[PDB]
Amino acid sequence: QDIDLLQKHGINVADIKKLKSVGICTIKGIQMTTRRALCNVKGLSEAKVDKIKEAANKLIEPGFLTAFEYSEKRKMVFHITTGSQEFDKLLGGGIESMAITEAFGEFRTGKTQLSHTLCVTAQLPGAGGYPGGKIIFIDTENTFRPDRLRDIADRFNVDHDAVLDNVLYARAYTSEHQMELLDYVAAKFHEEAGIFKLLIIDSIMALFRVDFSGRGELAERQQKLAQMLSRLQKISEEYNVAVFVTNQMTADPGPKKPIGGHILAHASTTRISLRKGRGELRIAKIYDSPEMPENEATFAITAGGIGD
Amino acid sequence: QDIDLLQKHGINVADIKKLKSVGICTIKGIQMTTRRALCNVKGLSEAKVDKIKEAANKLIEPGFLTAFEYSEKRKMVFHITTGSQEFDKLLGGGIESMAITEAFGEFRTGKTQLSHTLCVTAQLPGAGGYPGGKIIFIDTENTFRPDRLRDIADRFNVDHDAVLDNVLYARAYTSEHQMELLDYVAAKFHEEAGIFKLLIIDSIMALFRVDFSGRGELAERQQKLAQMLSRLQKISEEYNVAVFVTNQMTADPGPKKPIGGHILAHASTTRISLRKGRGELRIAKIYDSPEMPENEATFAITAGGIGD
Amino acid sequence: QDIDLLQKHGINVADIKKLKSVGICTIKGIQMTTRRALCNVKGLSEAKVDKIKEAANKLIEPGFLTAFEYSEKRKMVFHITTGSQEFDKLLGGGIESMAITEAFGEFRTGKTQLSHTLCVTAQLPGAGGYPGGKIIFIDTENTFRPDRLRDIADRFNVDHDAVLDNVLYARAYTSEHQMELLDYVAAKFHEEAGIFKLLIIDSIMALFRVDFSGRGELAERQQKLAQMLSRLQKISEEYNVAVFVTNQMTADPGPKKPIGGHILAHASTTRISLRKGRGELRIAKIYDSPEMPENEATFAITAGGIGD
DNA sequence: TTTTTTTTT
Ligand SMILES: Nc1ncnc2c1ncn2[C@@H]1O[C@H](COP(=O)(O)OP(=O)(O)NP(=O)(O)O)[C@@H](O)[C@H]1O
Ligand SMILES: Nc1ncnc2c1ncn2[C@@H]1O[C@H](COP(=O)(O)OP(=O)(O)NP(=O)(O)O)[C@@H](O)[C@H]1O
Ligand SMILES: Nc1ncnc2c1ncn2[C@@H]1O[C@H](COP(=O)(O)OP(=O)(O)NP(=O)(O)O)[C@@H](O)[C@H]1O
Ligand SMILES: [Ca+2]
Ligand SMILES: [Ca+2]
Repeated sequence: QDIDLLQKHGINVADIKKLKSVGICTIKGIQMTTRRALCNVKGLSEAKVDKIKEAANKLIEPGFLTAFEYSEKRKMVFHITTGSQEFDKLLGGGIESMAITEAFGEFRTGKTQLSHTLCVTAQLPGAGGYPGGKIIFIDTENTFRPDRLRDIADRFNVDHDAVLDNVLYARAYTSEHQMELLDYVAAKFHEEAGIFKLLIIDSIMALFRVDFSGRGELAERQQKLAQMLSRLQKISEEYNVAVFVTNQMTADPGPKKPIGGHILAHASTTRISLRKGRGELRIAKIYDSPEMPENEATFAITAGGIGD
Repeated sequence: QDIDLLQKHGINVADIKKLKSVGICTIKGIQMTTRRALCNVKGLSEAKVDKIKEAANKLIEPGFLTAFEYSEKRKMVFHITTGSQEFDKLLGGGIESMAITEAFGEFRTGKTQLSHTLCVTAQLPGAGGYPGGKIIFIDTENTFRPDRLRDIADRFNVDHDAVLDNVLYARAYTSEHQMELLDYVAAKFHEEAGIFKLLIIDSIMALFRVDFSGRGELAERQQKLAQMLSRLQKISEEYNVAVFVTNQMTADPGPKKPIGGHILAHASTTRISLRKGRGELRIAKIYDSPEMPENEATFAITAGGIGD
Repeated sequence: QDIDLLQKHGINVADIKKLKSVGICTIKGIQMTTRRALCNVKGLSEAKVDKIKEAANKLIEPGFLTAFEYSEKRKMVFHITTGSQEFDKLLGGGIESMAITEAFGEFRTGKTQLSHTLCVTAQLPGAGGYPGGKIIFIDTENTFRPDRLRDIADRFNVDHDAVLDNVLYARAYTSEHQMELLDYVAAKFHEEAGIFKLLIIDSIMALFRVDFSGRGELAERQQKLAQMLSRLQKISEEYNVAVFVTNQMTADPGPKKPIGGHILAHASTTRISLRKGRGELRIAKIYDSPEMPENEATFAITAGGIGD
C-alpha cells in the first residue's frame, strides 16, 4: 500500500515528499516509526504529526484478531529449501520467511557454501507453490565468487545468464555501510512489488569486531548492532522476505561460543551450528527455534553446493 | 583516484593536507575509514566530517551491481604461480590477488623456501597475461638470504641485477613495527601506481608469541592482531595486490594446531598445510578455500626453489 | 651507537640513566623494546614515551631497502670454522653470525667436544678475513674443563695463556640464572665494542626439564623458554655475534626426538644431529637450514678436538 | 562481553 492514500485524507502533498526523504514509502512504515522519529529528526510541529497518524488509522485496523483467523493470514509465509533433504526436515521445510535465521560455524564448516546454494535454490519453483524470485547478497568478507554459482547452476540444470542476472550484490566496506545499504534494500524491494524473496548477509559481526575494539567501546558496539537487527526484522515483515545471516565464533577460556552477545541471541529466531565431521561431511544442529526441536543431520559439501 | 578531486567540490585545500597526515591518499581510503576515525583522532569538527563524506559520494556509486556485471569487474584479479605444476592446480592457477593466502607448516616444510620462490616468479610474465612487477618482503625471523635468490634466478634464466633491484626489504624488530611498516607499504604502493604486485610477510605470529606471553595478555594480543589483519585486507583491495602470510604451529595435548586463534582462521581466505614426506618431497593440502576442494599434491625443494 | 645522541634532541639527561637501569645502552635497544615494556615496567607517563621514540627516528632510517643494496650490508656476517674440512662444507663455511645454530645429539656424540673446539678456533685468523676475538661460555651441566682446552691449543700451536684469558665463563645454577646472566652478556658486549665474537651456551634445556616437571607446568615452561630465545636472537643482531646452542634428546614410544617443542624448533636457524658411527667417528647431518641442503659428513673426535 | 596456550618418556 503506497503512501498516496493519505492526501485524500486532507494531508498536503508537500508532506508526502518529506516522508519519502527519510525512507518511508509504505503505510506500514508509518506504523513502525515512533512519533519521536518524525518530530525530532525532521523538526516539524507536533500538530503536523498526529495529522498523518490519524490518517493512517483510516486504513488497516487497530484491534485484535483471533488465533484462528490469524492462522490463515499466516499462509503467505514460504519456505526456501537448502539443497538437501535431511537439512530441510530440521528446519521444517527450509528457511522460513518473516524471520531471521542465523547459521554460525567454526572455521571451514560451509557458511559461504550455504549462502551460495541459496542464491540458486531460491530461484527455482519448489514446495508449497513457492515460485522463486530475485536475491540480494550483502557481502562483508569479500568471498562472493560468481563462477562458483556456475558450478551449482548446472546441478539444477539452469542456464548461466538467468542465474547471475537475478542476484544483486554490494560489498559493505565498513560498519556504517551495513546501515547505509539497508536504505537501498528497502528501496529495491519497494519498486518491484513482490519479486524479491531472499536477503542474504554474510558475517554481520565481521566488521563490528574491528571497528569497536576494546572494552571502552563495548557499550556502543551493542547499541549500533541492536538498531540494525530491529531494522532487519522490520524489513522482513514490511515486504515478506527471508533473512539469512552468517556468524563467526570465539573461544571461551573461563569450547567455542558465537560472537555477539545476548542482543544477537535474542533477536535471532533460528540458530544453526555447523560442525565438521567425516571428511566432506558436516553436522548441523538446531539450538534456538520457536517450533522445531533439537536434532542433528549431515551435509555433503560437493562440487555442486550442499547435497546428501 | 587521487584526493585532489574534492577541492573542486568546495573543500578547502587545507583539509587535503590533514587527510594526508593520517595516511589517506586515495578516494577508497575515505570509503573504508569510519566517521569516528576522523572526528575523534584528528583535529576536525562534525560539520567538517560530512562535508568530505558528501564530496566522496559525487564519485564511484553507492548502490548495487548484478552478479553478471560484477563478474567482468572481477577480471582484473591475477594469479601468481608458485613454481610447480601440481601445486598450481590446487590453488586454481596460483596465489590469487585481492585475498590473503596463509601457508602454515611444522618445522622444516619449506615456508621461507616458498617465499623465496615467489620473489622471482612474480617478476616473470606468465598465464592470463600477468606481466609481473616489484615485490615487498617484510621479515620477522631474520631469514631472508639475497644470495639464495641467485640460485633461483638462474633456473628461470634471469639476470642477477634485475632480480635483486625489484625486491624491497625491511625487518620488523617488534610487534609495533609490524603496524608501523604498513604505513610505508601503503605509501610505496601509492607512488608507482600499478607496478607492485606482491606483499610477502614472514611469520606474522613470530612476534606476537613473545610480546604478549601469558593468559592475562591474551585479550590484548588478539585485539592488536585483528586490527592488523583488517588493514592487510584493505590494502589488498585498495591497490590490487596479493598477500602471502607464513604461520607457525603449536602442539595440542588436550597432533599439531596453528598458532593464532579463530581470528586468524576467519580472516584468512586460503589455508595450506605443508607436511614432510619422502626425503626432499613435501605434501601440500588445502584446508580452507571458498572455491577449491580439499586435495593434495607433492613438492620438491630443489636447489632452484620449488619444483616437481 | 650509544644513547647520548638523544639528549641533544631535547631529552632530559635524567631519562638517560633510567633507560640504563633497565638494560638499554644502544639505539637499537629502543627499536626492539615495545612501548609496553617502557610504560608499564618503569611506570612513566605516556607523553614521556613517544618523546624518546620520536628522538630515535631522527637516526637510522624507517623505510625499505632493495635486496641488492641490502646484500652488501650482509657482508659483515662471518663464519667460524669448526675444525674439520668436511664439516664446514655442510654449514657453508662454518657457524654463521647473526643466527642461532643448534646441534643436538644423543648421548656421547661430541657436543661438549664441539663447544671446546670453538673456544680455540674462534680466536684464530681464518677465512673471509675473520680476525678472531674473545668468547663467552655459559655452562649448564658443569662439564667445562680448562685443561681440556690445553690439549686443543697445542694442535693449532697457540700459547697456553692467550687461550685461557680470552674465554669468559659462568655457571648457571638454575633456570632463573639463564635469564639473569643474559644481562651481563649484553653489558660485556657493550663495553669492548667489537671484540667478542662467539656466545656458546651448553644444554639450554638441561635446566628446564627439572624445574618445570609435569604437564600442569608445560604451559609455563614453553613461555619462559620463548622469552629467552627471542632475547638470544636480539643480542645476536644488536652486537653481531654468533650463538651456538647444545640440546638433549628424549625417546618416542608413540627412535629419538629432541627435547623442546615447536618453540625451540622454529626459533633455531640451523639444526645439526650428531650420531655415532665407526669407533671414534661421528656422523653429522643437517635438518633445518634456510640455504644448505640435507647432507652428511664424518668427524673424528681426537685428542686435539674435532678433526678428520 | 571479550579472547587460546602448550609436549613428555
Ligand atoms: N567447490 C567446492 N567443492 C567442494 N568443497 C569445497 C568447494 N569450495 C569450498 N569447499 C570446501 O568448503 C570449505 C570452505 O567453505 P567456506 O564456506 O569458505 O567456509 P567458511 O566458514 O565460509 N570459511 P570462513 O569464511 O573463513 O569461515 C573447505 O573445506 C573447502 O575445502
Ligand atoms: N680428549 C679426548 N680424546 C678422545 N676422545 C675423547 C676425549 N674427550 C672425550 N672423548 C670422548 O668423547 C665422548 C664424550 O664427548 P662429549 O662431548 O662429552 O659428548 P657429550 O654428548 O657432550 N656428553 P653429554 O653432555 O652427556 O651429552 C666420549 O666417547 C669420550 O670417550
Ligand atoms: N638450497 C637448498 N637446497 C635444498 N634444500 C634446501 C635448500 N635450502 C634449504 N633446504 C631445505 O629446506 C628446508 C628448510 O626450508 P625452510 O623454508 O627454511 O623451512 P622453514 O619452515 O621456513 N623453517 P622454519 O622457518 O623454522 O619453519 C630444510 O629441509 C633444508 O634442508
Ligand atoms: Ca566465509
Ligand atoms: Ca655435555
